[PDB]
This record gives sequence, structure tokens and C-alpha cells, in this order.
Amino acid sequence: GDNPCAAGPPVDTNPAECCPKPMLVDGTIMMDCYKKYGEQTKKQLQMDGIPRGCCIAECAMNATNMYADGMLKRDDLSKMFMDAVKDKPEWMSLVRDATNACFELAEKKMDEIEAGAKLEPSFEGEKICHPISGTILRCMGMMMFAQCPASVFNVNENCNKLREYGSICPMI
Amino acid sequence: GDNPCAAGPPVDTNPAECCPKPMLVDGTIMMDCYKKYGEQTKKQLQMDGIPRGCCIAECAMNATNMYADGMLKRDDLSKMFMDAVKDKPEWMSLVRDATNACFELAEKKMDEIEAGAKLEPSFEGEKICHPISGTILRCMGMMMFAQCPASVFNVNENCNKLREYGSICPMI
Ligand code: NA
Ligand code: NA
Ligand code: NA
Ligand code: NA
Ligand code: NA
Ligand code: NA
Ligand code: NA
Repeated sequence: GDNPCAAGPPVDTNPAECCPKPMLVDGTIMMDCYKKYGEQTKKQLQMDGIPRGCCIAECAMNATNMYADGMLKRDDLSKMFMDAVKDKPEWMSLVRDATNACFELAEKKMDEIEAGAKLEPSFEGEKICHPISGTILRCMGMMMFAQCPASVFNVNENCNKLREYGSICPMI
Repeated sequence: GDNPCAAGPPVDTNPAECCPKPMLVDGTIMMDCYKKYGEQTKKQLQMDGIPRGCCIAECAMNATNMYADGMLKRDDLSKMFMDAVKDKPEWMSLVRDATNACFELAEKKMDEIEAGAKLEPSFEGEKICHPISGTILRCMGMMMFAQCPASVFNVNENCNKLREYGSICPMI
């Protein structure tokens, strides 16, 4: 109420339930990649210093042929994202804009990202992945959740509260 | 492990506790604006159609002489943001980049925002605000949480489960 951001998010409320976000990357490929590199990404989240590249995302862009030679193929990736919403026009504008927004966001921190790409293993068998893939993929999901079209949002007291929280609390 | 997102976010954990996100606008102003316009923004979030402008934000930008005539003053506002973290060097690059990203997002969504500024009251005392201020202030707080620097993140089990959620779940 008064301080609504105090309580925090609604409990049994999964944002993927509330907002049926289209699959920009094949879901089977993404879960495969998660099963393989999920534990490493979880560890790296707790490491200090330059953020380390997400190997889940880099796995996903390898498998879809969008990452190669330290380079993520912007035009090819953008087109894959549009193809994923070819049956969802309510998302087409949004997916287009998020794409450019996310690529431009990466460009602003490109120095940090490239630094991240150049790290050496901190330990035994550390896979050093280029952070570009995970920057784009996390950016997209966030851009999309945060701007979920009203026409697709799932309406219920907890999804409505999750929406109220995420829309108001970040600014106050 | 197996289903890292179905479970959803940690139960009683408030992002602001795990992440000491700096206040870019004076909290008094934000709270006064929220008390005036909270309820109306809550109803607007449930309305279909073009997204309606957030009056909480517009109120705050009025209070600080940042909004006038369908336009936020980009230079003055950016300056105000940077000034707000002058003693938080671990947020400077982040806030400045977020500032540019967020204005440039607004630019991409310009027709929608302008259309939202012209909407008609759907209920009796509904105030129609320009969406530009809400666009910027939500964008900023969302960019800032989503990239909370490792060096300032409060570490415990729940804040780590939260960060794992926030970084992995939006991409799968
Ligand atoms: Na780190
Ligand atoms: Na665009
Ligand atoms: Na941009
Ligand atoms: Na390393
Ligand atoms: Na404007
Ligand atoms: Na720019
Ligand atoms: Na009007």
C-alpha cells in the first residue's frame, strides 16, 4: 500500500505464467544448454570482478549458428528473432525494438564485455565464454517481460500485483 | 536445479535489499507523487490498448522542473542522475549508460508514447499524463537492478537465488 515495495514480489507468481513471452530461441536448445552450463553460470554469478560470460547463452548461439569467431551475427540473430514472432504480430514491433535496444546497450558496455571475453580460467576446466550472447539474451527477455502487451498479459490478482510491483517499485 | 524457473523467485525477498539501488530522484518527491497518483497508475496498468502515461513519474519530473510540454529536459535530467551517484562511483558508468539507453528506447517507442499522451479519460477523474516520464524512470530502475554491480550486492541464500532467477530465467 503505502510502501508497496517493502513486501516485495507476490509469492507463487512466475513471470512466464503472467506473460507468455514468445520463444526467440528454440526452447529445447535452451534447456539443453542450461543442463550443460547451468551450474557454471550459477557459480560465476557469485564471482567478483569483470562479469564472466554466460556459457548457457553462448551454447545457444553456437547451436543456432549465430555466434562464431568471437562474433555474434546481429543481422542473422535479428532475423531469427523476427521469425519467432511471425505468428505473433502483437510482439513484432516490440521484438524489433528490443533487438536494436539490446545490441546498442551491449555496445555501451562493450569494453567490459570484451574484457570478460579475454579472461583466463580462474580454475580447473573453466570454460571462458564471450559475454556478448548472454547480454543480448538476458536483455531481450527483460525488455519483453517489462513491456508485455496488455493483449497477452494473464489477468489475476497475483499477476496484477507482480505487474504493479515491477512497474512502480523500480522507480521508487 | 532441474526446473530453475517454475519454482519462481525467492518467497519473501525484496530486490532492494539484495541490491542497494541508488535513488535517482528524491524519495520524498517520489512518495508524495505516489500518494497522489498511485491508485490511478494501478488502474491504468489493467486497462487495454495503448499504454497510459504514468502520473507518478510525471509528478516527479514536474516537481524537479524536468518535464515541460511533452518533453523531459535530457541534459538537466542526465546531470541530475549523475549528481545523484556522485558519491557512488560503482554506479556511474551504469547510470550514465542507462540514461542514454532509456532515452533512446523512448525515441524508438515515440509514436506509441505520443499516442498515449493524447488518450481520453476512461474513468471520471482520470488524469492523462505524458508517458515519457514513466518510460525513463521505469527503464532506469530496471536497468539498474538488472545490472547491480557484484561489488555492492548483498550476499545470502535468498539474494543469490534471486540473482540466479533474474539472470537466467528471462532467457529461457
Ligand atoms: Na562478477
Ligand atoms: Na527499432
Ligand atoms: Na538504444
Ligand atoms: Na576467469
Ligand atoms: Na517527449
Ligand atoms: Na547512444
Ligand atoms: Na487527453
